[PDB]
Amino acid sequence: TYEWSSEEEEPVKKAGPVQVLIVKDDHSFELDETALNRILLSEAVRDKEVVAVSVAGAFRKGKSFLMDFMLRYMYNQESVDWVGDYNEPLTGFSWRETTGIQIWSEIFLINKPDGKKVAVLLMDTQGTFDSQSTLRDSATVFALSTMISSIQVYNLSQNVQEDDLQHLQLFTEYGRLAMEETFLKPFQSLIFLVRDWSFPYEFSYGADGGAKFLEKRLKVSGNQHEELQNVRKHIHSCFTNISCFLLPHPGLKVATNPNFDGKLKEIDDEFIKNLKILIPWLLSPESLDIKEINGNKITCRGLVEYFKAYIKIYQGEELPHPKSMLQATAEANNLAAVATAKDTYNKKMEEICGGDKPFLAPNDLQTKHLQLKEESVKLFRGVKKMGGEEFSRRYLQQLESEIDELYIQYIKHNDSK
Ligand SMILES: Nc1nc2c(ncn2[C@@H]2O[C@H](COP(=O)(O)OP(=O)(O)O)[C@@H](O)[C@H]2O)c(=O)[nH]1
Ligand SMILES: [Mg+2]
Repeated sequence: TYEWSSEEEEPVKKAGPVQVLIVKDDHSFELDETALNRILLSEAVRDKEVVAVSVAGAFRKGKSFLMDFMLRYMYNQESVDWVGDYNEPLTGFSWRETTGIQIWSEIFLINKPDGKKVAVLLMDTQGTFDSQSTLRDSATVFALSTMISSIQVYNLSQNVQEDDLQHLQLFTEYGRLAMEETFLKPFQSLIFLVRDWSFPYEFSYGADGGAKFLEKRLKVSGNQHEELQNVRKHIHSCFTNISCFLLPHPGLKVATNPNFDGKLKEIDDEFIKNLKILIPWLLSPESLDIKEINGNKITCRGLVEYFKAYIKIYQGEELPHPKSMLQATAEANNLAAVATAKDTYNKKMEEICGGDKPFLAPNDLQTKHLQLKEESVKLFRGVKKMGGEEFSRRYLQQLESEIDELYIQYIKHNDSK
């Protein structure tokens, strides 16, 4: 979908959400690999370390409203009035579904304070999120988004309830297994966003009140027991960062109205004030947490391998075993190393004999190929990979065989000139 600009005196492609995880009507789960590759394997982002921002929680609790303002920020980080004009209707940016995961088609490229340009990915994860519902659709889409995310924004209404915390059991024992095998915490940031907070006199709006409130909800106490003692004891060994932000109610007009579409000044003022703090608190350059596993920052190319590894175990009749989750993580970590190594081979061959570049003598083509293949083998060998050397051996063999396939296609192409 293109659209006219005249700001650029030109047509421009229209960014929008893209369905990547799909819960079908028979309750089967499909990953749209094609759609995912189109977004994450493009030349501008493929090699960039990725920040995967997920917003997840129950239907109809303001996830798409909040992501509208996330888009406002990401598109106007330079301006200090990124939020828009108050006597203006909320123009410009809109997300809006069924159970699944959508991603914003445009990957944002941001400079971290130290100067590294990273890629920011935005995800919206929806389901019923009712723990008494007897079907696993919402749990699996929530587990998957969390496994993919480096910032998971858990969007809740009014409180953190025991049943909200029970969903974190999906990653409890995995996080310990992962912990014990990599000697590092498996996840980066978890954020409890409490909407419609009504008790600012007890815990103030925003991050500081949020911290104290969460600390008191997360107390272990034998009145919970029932493995919510457990989840509370283990959540910190899963996540590098855990925090909580309390947000006022937006006012009647916003609540009672699907797509309220009015002047920003009609929204409740305290809510707008805290929303303007929330978004940069989540998404500013210093705040962006790069996806990371086994001490390796993950790229847009690499992240695709985590998508593919996880869908394998989240499909089927039931949720996966915790050891299967860890197996899937180790498999993606090795395949990400394969993709990186294969990529640098591919780019360097492309420079030597792709395009209209002149014919190459076959012996010289071969000698250049062997040198580049061996460089990528050493590159792959040097990556700190999960699973141990026997586990990784089969992935080295896959890299060698995929590089060979590339070389054959270059021979074929070089034979046409
Ligand atoms: N009570 C309440 N309603 C909200 C909030 N933010 C947005 N809404 C409204 O709730 C309705 C559904 O919101 P939506 O973003 O589509 O929810 P989603 O299904 O989680 O994405 C819309 O009319 C919004 O205007 C909030 O913080 N609190
Ligand atoms: Mg939504």
